[PDB]
Amino acid sequence: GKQGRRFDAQQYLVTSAQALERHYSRNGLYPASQSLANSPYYSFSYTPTADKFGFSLKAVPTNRQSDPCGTLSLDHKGVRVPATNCWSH
Repeated sequence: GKQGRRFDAQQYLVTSAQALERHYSRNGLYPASQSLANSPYYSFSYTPTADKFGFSLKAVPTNRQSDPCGTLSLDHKGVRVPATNCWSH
């Protein structure tokens, strides 16, 4: 259901963040881009900071995904948004 799909999206943000840290560990910086796979339920994006020392990963629900947590995000510090009531990963 929609809750399961939210958690699926969260899991994908996490493995995406893990890949970004592997890049960071080799290069000392985050990459200019990251290929992400969208679904009928979420659109995923990667936004590095201008200095490439930070990033924001987001999962934006489509109209087909009527979930009360809305857009989910995860940054380079592990901060998960919404901060409460939403994340289980």
